[PDB]
Amino acid sequence: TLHNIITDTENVQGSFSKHEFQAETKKLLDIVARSLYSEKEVFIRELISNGSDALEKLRHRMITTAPMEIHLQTDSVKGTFTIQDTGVGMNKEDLVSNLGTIARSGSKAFLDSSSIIGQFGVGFYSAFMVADKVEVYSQSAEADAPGYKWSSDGSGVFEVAEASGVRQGTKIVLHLKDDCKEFSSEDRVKEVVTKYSNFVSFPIFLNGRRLNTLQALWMMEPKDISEWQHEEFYRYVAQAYDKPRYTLHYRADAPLNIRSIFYVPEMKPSMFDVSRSVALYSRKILIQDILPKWLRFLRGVVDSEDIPLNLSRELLQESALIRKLRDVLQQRVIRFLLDQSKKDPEKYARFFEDYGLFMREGIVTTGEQSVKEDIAKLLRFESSALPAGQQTSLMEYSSRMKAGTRNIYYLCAPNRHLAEHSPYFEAMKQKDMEVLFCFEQFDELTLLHLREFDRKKLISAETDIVVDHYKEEKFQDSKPASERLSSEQAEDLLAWMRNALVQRVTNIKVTPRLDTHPAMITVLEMGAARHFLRTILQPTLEINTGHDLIKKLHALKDSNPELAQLLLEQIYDNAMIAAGLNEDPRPMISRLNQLLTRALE
Amino acid sequence: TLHNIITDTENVQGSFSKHEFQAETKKLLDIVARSLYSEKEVFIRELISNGSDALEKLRHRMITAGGDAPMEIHLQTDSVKGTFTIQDTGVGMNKEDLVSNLGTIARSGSKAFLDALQNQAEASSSIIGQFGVGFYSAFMVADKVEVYSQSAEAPGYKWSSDGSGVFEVAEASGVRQGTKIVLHLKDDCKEFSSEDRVKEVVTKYSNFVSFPIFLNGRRLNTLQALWMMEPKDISEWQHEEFYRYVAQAYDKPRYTLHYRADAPLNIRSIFYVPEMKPSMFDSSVALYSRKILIQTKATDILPKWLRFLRGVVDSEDIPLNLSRELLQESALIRKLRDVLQQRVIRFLLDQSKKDPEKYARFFEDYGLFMREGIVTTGEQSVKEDIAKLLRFESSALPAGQQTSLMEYSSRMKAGTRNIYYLCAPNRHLAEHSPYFEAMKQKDMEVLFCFEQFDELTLLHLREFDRKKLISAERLSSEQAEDLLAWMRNALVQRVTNIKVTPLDTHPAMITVLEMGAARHFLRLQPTLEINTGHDLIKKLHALKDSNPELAQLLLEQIYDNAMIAAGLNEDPRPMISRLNQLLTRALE
Ligand SMILES: Nc1ncnc2c1ncn2[C@@H]1O[C@H](COP(=O)(O)OP(=O)(O)O)[C@@H](O)[C@H]1O
Ligand SMILES: Nc1ncnc2c1ncn2[C@@H]1O[C@H](COP(=O)(O)OP(=O)(O)O)[C@@H](O)[C@H]1O
Repeated sequence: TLHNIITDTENVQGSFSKHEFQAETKKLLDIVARSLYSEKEVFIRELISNGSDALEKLRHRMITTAPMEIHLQTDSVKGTFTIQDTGVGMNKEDLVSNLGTIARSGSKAFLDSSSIIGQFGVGFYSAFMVADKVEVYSQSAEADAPGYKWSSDGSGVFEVAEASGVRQGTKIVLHLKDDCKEFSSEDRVKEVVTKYSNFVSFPIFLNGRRLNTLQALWMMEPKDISEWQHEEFYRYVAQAYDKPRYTLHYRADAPLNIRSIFYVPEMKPSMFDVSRSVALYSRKILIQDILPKWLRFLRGVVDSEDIPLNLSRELLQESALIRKLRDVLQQRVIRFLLDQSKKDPEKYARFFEDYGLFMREGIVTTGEQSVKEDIAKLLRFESSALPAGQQTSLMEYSSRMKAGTRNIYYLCAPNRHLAEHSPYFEAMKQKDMEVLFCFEQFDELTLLHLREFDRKKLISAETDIVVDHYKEEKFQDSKPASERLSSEQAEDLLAWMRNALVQRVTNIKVTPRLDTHPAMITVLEMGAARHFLRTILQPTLEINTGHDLIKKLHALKDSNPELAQLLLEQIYDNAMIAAGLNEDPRPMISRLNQLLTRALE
Repeated sequence: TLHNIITDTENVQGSFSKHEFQAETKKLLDIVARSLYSEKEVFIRELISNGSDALEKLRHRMITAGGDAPMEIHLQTDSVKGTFTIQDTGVGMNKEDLVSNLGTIARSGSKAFLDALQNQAEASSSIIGQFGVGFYSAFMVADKVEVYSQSAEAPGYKWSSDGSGVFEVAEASGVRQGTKIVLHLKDDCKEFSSEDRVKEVVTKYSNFVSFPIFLNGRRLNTLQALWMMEPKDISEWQHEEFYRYVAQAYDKPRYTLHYRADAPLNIRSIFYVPEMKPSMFDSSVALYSRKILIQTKATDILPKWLRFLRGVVDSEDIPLNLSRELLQESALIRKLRDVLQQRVIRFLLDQSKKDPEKYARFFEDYGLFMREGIVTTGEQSVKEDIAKLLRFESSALPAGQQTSLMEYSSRMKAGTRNIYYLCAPNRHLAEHSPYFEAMKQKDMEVLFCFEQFDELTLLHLREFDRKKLISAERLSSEQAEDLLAWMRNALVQRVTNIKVTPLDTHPAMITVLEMGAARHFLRLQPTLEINTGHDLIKKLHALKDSNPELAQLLLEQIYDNAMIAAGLNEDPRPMISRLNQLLTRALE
């Protein structure tokens, strides 16, 4: 039933020769020269980092004064790019060993702490991506020491000749290939520097003008950072013009090394961009997610020494590692935002109004219940048990629940007045249960997807009203029996209503649970029905036979049957609208206007 | 104010010593084994590609040599010994080729094979190898690697290594024709001795390899690379299944474009538009090369506004990064993106002609991508290309039915200059804008733009057909004034202007002077026009002194009813309790 050819059959005959791996060096030069990096411009990053390492080796050994800097020059007329550092330089033996041997890194034999970038022994060859000729002039300290010129066309061979007039350090001239002349442009070179080499530890000069390198804030001690320094750094990393309303400066060492800053912009998010975020670093140079999708409103920077880098310094090398980093950051950001709620609830209300949509998206799109509930801790509602305007949370609702209660009741309505006076809340007031009031458009969807919180099932007031019909409906009316239609009158009214609304409602019943309102529409899965109307069901019309409008309808059906029918139709429509289950309300206006005149004689 | 230290001061004195570039072979094995790829699992992709190439070389030998011999790649896991084994029945390797091909970094037997083929030999486009390093990915995951190989000529051989500097070679019996590679997995890579883990990697990268792949005796890669076949020989059901696979979807493609071409690059591609519609509560076009996955999410081959497309792009000659997971920057790849943009745009315009019904549903669903594209590009010729897909409503024909900018440019007074538009919430608010009647005197036809972001789409557009887009932004004589003057006093906050106009069935309506101030009343300056013949307004005139409580309930309702008729209030829940009062008081 199976097809296999792999069998343990092989056996060694006789002896074995030992061999050493070799290398096809001409082809290796070519691989590094056109196949290693996806973007040609990174030769600038590679040569600058070598210059920084040379300056580090000099700074380290001179403890044990001279200037320590990196100079760039563009000559568009001669088509050349030049970088010179004032670092340790190289002697002749160093030039042929380090530049001559691919994968040889002097900067790795240097130990035996943390400023060095070099390791792979290949970065220098990236110049041959953009140059058909490379000259190096280098001068060691002290040491012997003559000056040397190293020269190569990049494919095969190089030459080393003694030289005079070589300044302490190293100068590299690239005679640019004809299709790489952009790198003889000052603006072009400047933009590559600030992209990749913007936090280098030594001054960089481009054509005699010093460049505005920055401090790597994320690596520094958090209360050595003023608010003003965060405003400026935020504007740089977010390329923004405003300022951050929150700043989270997050360092960790276990389980992962993490050095990170996150900002929430003062600006409200663009709605065009929400439907249309953080830079990743190591050793202060860039890597080409890190955050769950719902936290993409965050700006800032993340740096982690546990992210291994591929040879090219643009791929990150362990995806499960990245899910772990993502999950650590997500929990830390949730903890931060909860803390902001405690510190300053009014400012958090503003933040929740501007960014809450991201919390809702996060809850709806996660599959992990514990993650859903963690994000849900950020949500804010009002409550029937609190004064109007006062914001509360799911956890505060949980803590007020009596020892016996098993469910969290909520009511979705456009504003505080409507929830407080909803027919659905009037029905719930008969019970002894707090009711969360939720005013935002996608609140109900969110709670439906959340489903439970702290092992307590979420139940909307509308749903709960229907489930009571199938329990011991032990509810008493708000007006005494004198003030309601008699049973004979109700049943006569209901039989008339069923005939007049025959192809619209599944059933029509009297309810003891309304006071202000004449009627309500009920649907077991009310929240799902509201959402499904996102461009016919089994709705029940429940009537308050103590309401003056219902009592009048019962009279109109015999005193003016046609006026009663227009009125019945409008009561149904009003209840549908109150239920949030109404289609386009415009065609109702004619009947209402026709009803209004007829009612007003 | 300058400070530059770069000066022409060096002069060569002495002679040249000429040297050859070399390589530090041990550290290079470490790099090419561990620091190349973004995932350890790629070693399976690499060894399967090598096996495929071995099989392709054997098939090519048999055109002239005509040997036989099943052509298969077999994988075997062993979770007790912690090993992963791959065996192919291809050309194998004699002792010379083992030492040369395995023993030398960057040495590629398959590249030399390719370089010696006739131009149009079928194997020229199927051989994956190139860089000479892929095999070393085994040492990412393996403490020890053993290769048993038998060539198709004349003795079997065993190549062995721990990855550090050196390897051994010995004669071996009894090796089957071809090559068997045994990986002794590192402890922290034991997962690749799990059958289910290996299956995941095979399907991820190697699902379309041209030769049957078996795992522990059972066949895997059952999918065929539709994008390589003749567009005619593919039926609609095959596209539906391939779409569902490649997009990880459960619906159907509403549109299918199967595009093949040969310059600027060899391209074999299928693009699909889903039938279902995106929501904020939530793949991409994959890039392939020679039937191997390069990127599940192809980055730079399509403009970002075409990211709603799903499907596959395969190129035999696209310049690949050493990792085989990225493209090198390339004028050819920039030119391909421009080519694909034009091709897709043309396919969509054709669909609009073949089926305006279908295309209208499509624009409703995906027009945000067309608008985003016109906004975010910086080339005017492209903006007018994407704009050919835009649809709007127009004054010149009724609701629901749509027209293109080319259709508008068609019907214009002989020698008309500008294209005229008005971005508004809806048709009713547009037909009553103080700025619409003015242009109903000049250039009669004006485009009505109800959609979100229509405004900045046309502003960022700025010029289509080299023509400029530009916006623009009964009852007695005076017993009506008695009622009209009484009205502002009871609505001092909301409306400001309350006129009187001839409406028929409606007592009042709402009009707005600027759709900019009305479009974000919906996230106000309303005018309340009134017909004095309506029986609710002659009624309102009466009760204001009769039943003044009833007369304001009636007033709020006429206002709210008018706001609903104008689409400025679409959720009337706040009125309902009051309306119920009005109704209860009107009925006595
Ligand atoms: N500007 C420089 N000044 C001094 N030494 C340098 C310079 N650039 C390169 N080197 C030496 O040459 C070596 C080879 O560099 P490279 O091939 O780029 O690999 P890596 O940067 O990983 O060391 C470096 O390790 C360093 O020892
Ligand atoms: N399974 C195999 N059967 C026969 N030859 C192989 C096999 N695997 C590798 N080779 C040979 O060894 C060479 C080196 O393989 P590799 O280092 O992966 O580089 P590439 O595939 O880019 O050539 C290949 O070109 C091919 O000649």
